[PDB]
Amino acid sequence: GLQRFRECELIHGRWAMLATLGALTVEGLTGITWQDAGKVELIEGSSYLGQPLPFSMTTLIWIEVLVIGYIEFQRNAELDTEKRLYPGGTFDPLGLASDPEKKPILQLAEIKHARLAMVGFLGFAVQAAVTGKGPLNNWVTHLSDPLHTTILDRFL
Ligand code: CHL
Ligand code: CHL
Ligand code: CLA
Ligand code: CLA
Ligand code: CLA
Ligand code: CLA
Ligand code: CLA
Ligand SMILES: CC(/C=C/C=C(C)/C=C/[C@@]12O[C@]1(C)C[C@@H](O)CC2(C)C)=C\C=C\C=C(C)\C=C\C=C(C)\C=C\[C@@]12O[C@]1(C)C[C@@H](O)CC2(C)C
Ligand SMILES: CC(=C/C=C/C(C)=C/C=C/C=C(C)/C=C/C=C(\C)C=C=C1C(C)(C)C[C@H](O)C[C@@]1(C)O)/C=C/[C@@]12O[C@]1(C)C[C@@H](O)CC2(C)C
Ligand SMILES: CC1=C[C@H](O)CC(C)(C)[C@H]1/C=C/C(C)=C/C=C/C(C)=C/C=C/C=C(C)/C=C/C=C(C)/C=C/C1=C(C)C[C@H](O)CC1(C)C
Ligand SMILES: O=P(O)(O)OC[C@H](O)CO
Repeated sequence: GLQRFRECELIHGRWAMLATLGALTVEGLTGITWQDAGKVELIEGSSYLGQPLPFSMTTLIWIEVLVIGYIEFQRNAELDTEKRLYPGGTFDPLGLASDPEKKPILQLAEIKHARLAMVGFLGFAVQAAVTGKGPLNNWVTHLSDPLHTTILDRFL
């Protein structure tokens, strides 16, 4: 459908925004890449910024399935098509998007950032399969030497 696509788009976009930022922050602070994060979290303890966290891989997913499930449902429990995209309310404490004249601008920025992130995460992904290294690394690598770190060195 259509309206549904407007949801699909913004939703994936909001995830893609947190993800990308997330992938970079973890590599920049713990040295662990986003692709390995799963394995090292499973093999070594559950942790965040080095510190250890009790939860096992098991009680870990139970909590996820139950907690994201519950919320994904509550969200789906509303067909006011215009809130299925801009729920507002508790989701807008500061009330930045309260004023109707500002709304369109803010929504334009949000959709651009969201489309941008998705694109970038797509990159993040392909860049992992191809280089076996993290995004933050490829980036500081291409910067250290712009000419000899392109994707042409692969074929050449
Ligand atoms: C019951 C608890 C509940 C909680 C904890 C969450 C939590 C979350 N939701 Mg969900 N939701 C919840 C209820 C509902 N959601 C939605 C509709 C949405 C939408 C449409 C979206 C989310 C998204 C998200 C995330 C982003 C929050 C943010 O934007 O930062 C700013 C805000 C804060 C730091 C405060 C945290 C929120 C919390 C206290 C909300 C509790 C809601 C209620 C009081 C009930 C509804 C009445 C409201 C409108 C007054 C976050 C994981 C987004 C997502 O999935 O990202 C990809 C997204 O796009 N939720 C509806 C209405 C249809 C709900 C109804 O009960
Ligand atoms: C939502 C998106 C999501 C995505 C795109 C990935 C992507 C990835 N995970 Mg991952 N995960 C995701 C969510 C989660 N993961 C994990 C736990 C793990 C672990 C423990 C490991 C990965 C690994 C991997 C990688 C290899 C998959 C493969 O085919 O190699 C072949 C397969 C494997 C090596 C075994 C891993 C199976 C894996 C795909 C996990 C299944 C998780 C689920 C999506 C389901 C649970 C939650 C429900 C609520 C959605 C890849 C980078 C592995 C990695 O680090 O290697 C590079 C790894 O060791 N993930 C949890 C649990 C809390 C998740 C929750 O949603
Ligand atoms: C899709 C979103 C997403 C997802 C699924 C994950 C998933 C994961 N992350 Mg990532 N991460 C994200 C977003 C996400 N992250 C973002 C947006 C950031 C930036 C702050 C990070 C930063 C981050 C770090 C630094 C680390 C992880 C780690 C982890 C692992 C779990 C630990 C945990 O949940 O502790 C539960 C959560 C917490 C203890 C609370 C986090 C604090 C919140 C509330 C942040 C508020 C941010 C604020 C201070 C910054 C604003 C700046 C602005 C003014 C400029 C797991 C692989 C750890 C790992 O070892 O991975 C391998 C790890 O060390 N992530
Ligand atoms: C645990 C329970 C749970 C529950 C109750 C729901 C329920 C819902 N979600 Mg949610 N979601 C969850 C967890 C959950 N989600 C988690 C943990 C995430 C990851 C952050 C998401 C991310 C998410 C997104 C991004 C979207 C939804 C959407 C939806 C709705 C439709 C589901 C569907 O039919 O697609 C089932 C379909 C598939 C599994 C097909 C896969 C998609 C393909 C084309 C892409 C292949 C790419 C690849 C990178 C995927 C990852 C694989 C990986 C394991 C390696 C529904 C309200 C959709 C929505 O709101 O629609 C308008 C939507 O767009 N959810
Ligand atoms: C959308 C933003 C984006 C950005 C900022 C980057 C940035 C980078 N990529 Mg890349 N990448 C992207 C998307 C992106 N990628 C996507 C969607 C894919 C899949 C087709 C890939 C696949 C890819 C591979 C397989 C490799 C890189 C690599 C690199 C780095 C070096 C130069 C190179 O050869 O790129 C080649 C670029 C492409 C195939 C990208 C296609 C689309 C771009 C040109 C359009 C976006 C415009 C952009 C220039 C500016 C907007 C960004 C904004 C932040 C300013 C550099 C850090 C290399 C690396 O990691 O080495 C250090 C590498 O080997 N990229
Ligand atoms: C920069 C991209 C961006 C932008 C411009 C917007 C713009 C808009 N959004 Mg979002 N939104 C985004 C990303 C973005 N959003 C992401 C990633 C999520 C997922 C958390 C959402 C989820 C979301 C919901 C659910 C709602 C909105 C709403 C709104 C409106 C009001 C608030 C505002 O103006 O903030 C403008 C942006 C900024 C000032 C930048 C923020 C600086 C932050 C704190 C730094 C990074 C944080 C990080 C490290 C981790 C936090 C994660 C989390 C789980 C809380 C406006 C149309 C509300 C609406 O439509 O109400 C009327 C609403 O209810 N959006
Ligand atoms: C290279 C140049 C370039 C240029 C010029 C711009 C310019 C702009 N970008 Mg883009 N962008 C670029 C490249 C560029 N970008 C690239 C390559 C990317 C990477 C993919 C992006 C990604 C991007 C994102 C992700 C975002 C932008 C946004 C914006 C806008 C800034 C804020 C705004 O809209 O005003 C806001 C308005 C006001 C302060 C005033 C109110 C409105 C008035 C009435 C109209 C304005 C004109 C008026 C005064 C003049 C006519 C009067 C006449 C009757 C006499 C701006 C139009 C942002 C946006 O769209 O947010 C809104 C945003 O979030 N850009
Ligand atoms: C949601 C998304 C990514 C989400 C990622 C998440 C949650 C990641 C989570 C984690 O990583 C962290 C943070 C930390 C790690 O340690 C662990 C995990 C758990 C792995 C990507 C979407 C990515 C979405 C993409 C790339 C979408 C591309 C769409 C295209 C090209 C559309 C094209 C067209 O629509 C036009 C423009 C016009 C038309 O005429 C027709 C067509 C042709 C259809
Ligand atoms: C994707 C995501 C989702 C979080 C969801 C949460 C927190 C849901 C809570 C969801 C919470 C829910 C539903 C709570 C429900 C509580 C209720 C009913 C309890 C109660 C009651 C009442 C009211 C009856 C009243 C009675 O008098 C008392 C009592 C006590 O009995 C988080 C991602 C990240 O954390 C990572 C992974 C890594 C980080 O770096 C960054 C970010 C991005 C932040
Ligand atoms: C709602 C509300 C409410 C109330 O009222 C108020 C408030 C609080 C204000 C609000 C909130 C908000 C928020 C939270 C937000 C967030 C955001 C984000 C995160 C973004 C991102 C965003 C993001 C984005 C764009 C991104 C992008 C990305 C990209 C391009 C990338 C690229 C790349 C790649 C590929 C690769 C290589 O290697 C390198 C690089 C270069 C790295
Ligand atoms: O679409 P933006 O946000 O990249 O802006 C493009 C400029 O308007 C071109 O003049």
